[PDB]
Amino acid sequence: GSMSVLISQSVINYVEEENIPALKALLEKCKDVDERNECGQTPLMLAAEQGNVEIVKELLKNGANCNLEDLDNWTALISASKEGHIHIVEELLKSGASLEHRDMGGWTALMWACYKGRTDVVELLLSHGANPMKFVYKEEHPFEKRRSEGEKIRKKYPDRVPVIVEKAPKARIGDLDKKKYLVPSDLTVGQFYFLIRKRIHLRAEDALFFFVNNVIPPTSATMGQLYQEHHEEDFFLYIAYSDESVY
Repeated sequence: GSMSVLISQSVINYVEEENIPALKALLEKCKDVDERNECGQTPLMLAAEQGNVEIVKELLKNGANCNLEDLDNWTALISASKEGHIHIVEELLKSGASLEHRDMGGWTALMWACYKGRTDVVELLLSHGANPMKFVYKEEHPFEKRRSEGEKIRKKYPDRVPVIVEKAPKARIGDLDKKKYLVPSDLTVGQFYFLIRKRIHLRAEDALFFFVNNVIPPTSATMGQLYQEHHEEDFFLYIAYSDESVY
């Protein structure tokens, strides 16, 4: 690692200088194109803000993982979307960049594009399906690891849907011993409320709220319907639970 930051920086220098031949020559000698600078940023993330699509294409061609995040949970897609680099955004989406990843502030790439008035980027992101608290499971496992697990679960147990359930930040309620659930698609949201309440060992007077994508799901919906509406791109459905203290 004594050299890792230096090699990362030399890559970033050729990105910033937009020196494609020197960049390609160095990348043919790097054992990891995603080696991070001293702030945990990958060359792809810096190229995404720079705005040269050919640099981005070369990095992706050499194996750059567009779903990596820095210490602010920022991604290449959020950088390109904030700066309005429409062709970079398109290349990242083609490589499988997650649309709904949020930065440390809770903002997605679409929210950044709207904030900055990036008209074409907004249309592109919506065209690819962008939807118009941080889960420990999401924060502590890289996106593509989670996506492989979710795809495995969808293949092996097609009658059921995978759900991650976690307690909302600083809620006056007991904790769950297990966070991973696999439930029949025709189980209703109400039945799932009851299952989670039983696992937390609550009294009938103790309130329990569910939140998915910051909204309360109707109890008459099935978990399969909720999943089809709300599942993330790692193929997990994420539900936060709390008592009234979160209000």
